[PDB]
Formats: sequence, structure tokens, C-alpha cells
Amino acid sequence: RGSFVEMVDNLRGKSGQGYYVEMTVGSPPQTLNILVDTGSSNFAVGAAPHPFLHRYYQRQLSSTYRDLRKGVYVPYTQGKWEGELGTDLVSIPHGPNVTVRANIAAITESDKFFINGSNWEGILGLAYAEIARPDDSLEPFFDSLVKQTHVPNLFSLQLCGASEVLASVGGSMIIGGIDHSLYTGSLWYTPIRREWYYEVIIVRVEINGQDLKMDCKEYNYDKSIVDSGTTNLRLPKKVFEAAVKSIKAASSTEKFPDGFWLGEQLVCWQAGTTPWNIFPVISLYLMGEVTNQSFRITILPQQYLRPVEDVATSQDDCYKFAISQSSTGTVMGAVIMEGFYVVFDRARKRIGFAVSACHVHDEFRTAAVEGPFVTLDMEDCGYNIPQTDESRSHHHH
Ligand SMILES: NC1=N[C@@]2(CO1)c1cc(-c3cncc(Cl)c3)ccc1O[C@@H]1COCC[C@H]12
Ligand code: NI
Repeated sequence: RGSFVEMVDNLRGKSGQGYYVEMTVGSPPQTLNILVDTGSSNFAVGAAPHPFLHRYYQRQLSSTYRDLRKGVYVPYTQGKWEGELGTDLVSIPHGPNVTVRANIAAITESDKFFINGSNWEGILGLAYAEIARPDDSLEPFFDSLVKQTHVPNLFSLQLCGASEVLASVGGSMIIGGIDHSLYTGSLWYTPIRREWYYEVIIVRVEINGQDLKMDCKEYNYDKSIVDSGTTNLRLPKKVFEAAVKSIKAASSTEKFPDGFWLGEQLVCWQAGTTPWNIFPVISLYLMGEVTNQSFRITILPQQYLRPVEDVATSQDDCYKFAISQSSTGTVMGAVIMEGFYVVFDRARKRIGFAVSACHVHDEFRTAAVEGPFVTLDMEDCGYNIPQTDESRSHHHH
């Protein structure tokens, strides 16, 4: 292999509203646009009329649909979806040339799930069974794909970032391999700490080469994950505050409102005059495959300042600050992923990063992937989430 031309450029979306892939469900195939989400584990599709849907999965039109006679209820921080579990035939038209029978949650009711204008009608959770709903016995889509076909247990994502409409985004999801045209330089791997989310360990953070000098467990409190289903780089409270202070200090020639640093207000410059060089690079050092090694991924303001073309100020280039506070750990969302070709090597329990052939940069700086960095007697930077009685009581047969 080494080339997967048919799968290149198979992702689309609107800026800040997620990346989606075309999928088919049912016999004959019904096409739907599906949000690619490495931060969840259910395949769920709109299956009833909704104000924001032009189309939905019509179960009655599929000769191959089977009802599982079981519902599923999925509340989360920003919304809720619920529906009926079933199985049907699924394919990815610009993916592997295979058809699999997968679990499909037919979304019958939701709140704040669908987005007006995002153009997606469902979600493809690519994470592990441990976080599937209702429970871990509901086989996720990728597991079914691997078990039913000869598709290698690996996928990779190249997310490429950007007056009346939001900017169109594009990218590639390569299923079953690595496409060498999508990256340059070295491909560096960090271990998947545990198979639930795509959990990783950050060992060090630098802002313009300056170490934040925190106990490294703070960087992974209470976890750090790689999440295509999050736009921002989200950082634990303490880390966020230290980062903002450092970025403010570096960009201090400009005095932005508090709203900007909160991601609640755009800041603008006259077209093509954005002073990129006043904003610092951000480096996250990730644990290497070798104990005592790390490598760093470095992003630019071109990644963490998101372009938004507002109607009133269409003469100007306007930006949203896309680093935000978390209480659920580090989330390496599109802000991180748009710099890199990211390999989800499930077979080898590791995540690969390389400089993306499509990342946004200037003639002075580039997003980078660099290593090795060796630390004598490296500490354990992993956080151990307190075990609840709820979690502990679960039997895992
Ligand atoms: N990983 C992740 N998945 C979440 C939340 O975090 C999500 C995200 C978005 C979404 C909306 N706008 C932009 C993007 Cl990138 C994603 C839309 C729906 C959505 O529902 C998911 C349902 O499962 C829990 C995690 C949810
Ligand atoms: Ni038991």
C-alpha cells in the first residue's frame, strides 16, 4: 500500500461544526453525512424528521434492517440524543470497498445535538466499546468493520483547516492504512494509555519555548484525549490559566478584551495584516514508546486562532481564540489535529503524529513534530481517576 487515493479528501464540513464523512445505511444504500468523532463510540443517525435535517435514515425502506428491540439514552454536557437500537448494512463510499452489518442507533429524539447548517445527520463514534451506550456490549462500528472484513485495525485522519456562510473545511479519513502523501517528515508515536477514549499522556508543555513548569500530572488531570469531535484545544483549569497568562504576555503589544480570551469575542485586523509573529507557538510533549522518551508537537497561532468571516467586518480578518478551559482533562481537538496527520493505530495501541501536508503556516514558522527528547528518571505523568462504587460494582464478563 502506502497510497489510498480513493479515500483522500473524503471529509467535509463547516468551520467549527465538525468534520463529516459520507456513509450509506440500509439496502439499497441511503446516503447520510456522518460526524467523525474519535471522542465517542456509538454509530447513531437521525431517523426521524427534525428542523435541522433535510433527510434521515428511513428504516422501513431498508430490506436488511433489523430492530434490536432496545432503546438508548445519551445525555452529555452540551446536549442529548436518544433512539432505538438496530442493525443494518453500512458502507463508506469513499472508504474501503466493503459492506458490514453494524449496530445503528436510530435517533428519534434529541436536544442541542443537530446543528443548523453543519450538513451532518449522524455521528460515527470511533472510540472504544468501554464508552459505548447503553454499555460496552454494544459493538462500535470500527470493531465490526475489522471483525467482518480484512481491513487492518487502524485509521488515520488529516483534518485541514480554513461572508454569509461559514468557511468550508476538508480532510481525509484513511481507513486501514497510512497515506504517505498526507504528511512530511517523521511519524512519531505516543502510547494509547487505555482503550476507552484515545487517551494519551502529556509530559511537558511549552509556550514559545518556555516551560510551564507544572507537575506533569496536572497536564493529564483527569485525562488527556485525542478528539476529532472537539473544535478547541481544551486544557485543565490550572493549565489553561497558566497558558493564557503566557500567551497574553507574548502578545502584550495588543490589548484584547476579556471576551476574546474567553472565546466569546472576535478580534480583527485589516485584511492580510494579522501580526502572527506576536503570538507564541505552543508545544505539547507526548510520552514516547520508549520509557524516558518524549516527542513534541508544536502548533502555531494559525491553528489556535480560528478564522471567522463576519458580515459587518468583511473587509477585515477576524479570529476566535480556540483554547478553552476544561474540567474533564485535556482535549486535543481540531486546534491540535489540524496541524498534523494523526494515525489511530489501534492494532499497536498507539497514536502517530506527523506534520500535515495541508496545515496552515507562514514563511517563518511551521507546525512541527520533533524528537526524541530524553528525560533521565521520567516521572509517571498519568492521573488515576478515583474509583466510584458505581464503576467498581460492574462485572466484566
Ligand atoms: N467528542 C465529542 N462528541 C460530542 C462532544 O464531544 C459531540 C460533538 C459535536 C460537535 C459539535 N460541533 C463541533 C464538533 Cl467538532 C463536534 C456534536 C455532537 C456530539 O455528540 C456526542 C454524543 O456523545 C457524547 C460526546 C458528544
Ligand atoms: Ni458477574
